[PDB]
Amino acid sequence: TVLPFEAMPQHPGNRWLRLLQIWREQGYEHLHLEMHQTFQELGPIFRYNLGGPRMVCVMLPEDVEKLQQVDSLHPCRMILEPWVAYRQHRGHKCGVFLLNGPEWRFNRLRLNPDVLSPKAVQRFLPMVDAVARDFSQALKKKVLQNARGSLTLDVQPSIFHYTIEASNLALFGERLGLVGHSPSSASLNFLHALEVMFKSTVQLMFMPRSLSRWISPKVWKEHFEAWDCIFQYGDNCIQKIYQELAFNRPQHYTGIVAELLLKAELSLEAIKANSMELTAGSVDTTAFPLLMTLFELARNPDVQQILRQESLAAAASISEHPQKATTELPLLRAALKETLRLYPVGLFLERVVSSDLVLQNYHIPAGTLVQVFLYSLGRNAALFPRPERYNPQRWLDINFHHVPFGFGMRQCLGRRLAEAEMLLLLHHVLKHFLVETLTQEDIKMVYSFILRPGTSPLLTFRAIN
Ligand code: HEM
Ligand SMILES: CCC(=O)N[C@@H]1CCCc2c(-c3ccc(Cl)c(F)c3)cncc21
Repeated sequence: TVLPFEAMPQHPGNRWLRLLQIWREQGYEHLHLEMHQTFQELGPIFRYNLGGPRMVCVMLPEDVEKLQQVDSLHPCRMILEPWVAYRQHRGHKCGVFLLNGPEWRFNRLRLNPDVLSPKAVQRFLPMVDAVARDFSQALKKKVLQNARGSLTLDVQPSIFHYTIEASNLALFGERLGLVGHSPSSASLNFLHALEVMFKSTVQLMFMPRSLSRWISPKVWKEHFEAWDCIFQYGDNCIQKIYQELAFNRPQHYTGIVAELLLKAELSLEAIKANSMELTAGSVDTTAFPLLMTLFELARNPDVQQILRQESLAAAASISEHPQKATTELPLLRAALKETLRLYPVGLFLERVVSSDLVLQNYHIPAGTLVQVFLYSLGRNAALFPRPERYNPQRWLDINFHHVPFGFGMRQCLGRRLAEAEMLLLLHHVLKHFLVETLTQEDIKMVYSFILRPGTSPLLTFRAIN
């Protein structure tokens, strides 16, 4: 028994007043909380009144399963008009994140062997380990200068400079010297450019180019100015590596981008495009869940202890061969799966379905936008018993339950790189320090394309020596 599409519960809010409030509020900060509240009132499935196109919202893994079967050769995501507009204007190609169809497949297949593949992970993992080591060592130096052998600080700036340092070394094979040193003007500008880029995305996301072009021209100006800065930073990296490789082909591994340039399977302008997305992509996406794991470990000392015991046992083997960290730290990997469950990076998994399907016994026609709301999915007390409870052990009992990086062929390209940056930092921090905090109040998240914390709590790093 299958019900028609219009039989599905509808969102009570209308598209026009929705447009008007973003113009008034300069963004959609609360979106995650608003959508979560809607699911509690209308059920695990509802249709959004987009006024013509079909838009469906889901929050169940059983829906994610069915959504993967309809993926096809070319899984299609909604076109992100503000980002694409910048590429067209400046004459740049689109990377694997913004592409669709056969153009996406060509790029993706030529990127997987050097960005995501296990053989590639074995090569960039020891590089990331060196950065992660330097972070803990630099921290230990400042901790031992205090009488109590502890340092209480806002970790957010330092963690952000780690994700910049670790990503640049993994991608380009260049140490920027940000870990253990004062932040560079160039890095601070890049971070702010990203901050502004995401802010302006939300404002321009919901309305057509036609409307936004005269209603919000200064939002458009602000968005492009932010991208001009992001692109300036990324192009500087690409110009350095291209000149270095033009004069000498190295025998040893010197980063992800180096491998892509040497293989030359993709055009320079496509390597430039994809490398830009990997450079800008890896900063905020890796740092925010790293910061949230640190907070949740500071909150749950009992959980921390188990993870510390695991990391101190596997310390000797990871010191000799860093690539072991993946296989020898199941609890820490499960702690990361837990952090991403409670605190997702984005909010929606998008799919513009290629053929008809049945979701929650409702008919879903072809060309329907299906959005998987990750914030709500992580909170279902039937699938994730005690959902408010930060318990990594839950992942070792168990399927489409864990899906923060997505699914199928379109599933996150940086997934393995992000995992390595997170694992290795936490491993070295747990080895030498005890994280603590008096802030036991949950941090309020802010929707600015990337679901980011509104507060950065004070964390005490106490040395074990
Ligand atoms: C650790 C947190 C991260 C999460 C949760 C995450 C999650 C996601 C999700 C859900 C997708 C799309 C999956 C889909 O639609 O099927 C995705 C795509 C992508 N991510 Fe991330 N990501 C993370 C880190 C990274 C990092 C560090 C980078 C930069 C290297 C990155 C680069 C990308 C790219 C290029 C894509 C596009 C994949 C494609 O269209 O083929 N991500 N990410
Ligand atoms: C629902 C999960 C999700 O999409 N998270 C976030 C959304 C914000 C951007 C993003 C990226 C990404 C960020 C910036 C650029 Cl330039 C890019 F090219 C890709 C990669 N990976 C995850 C995510």
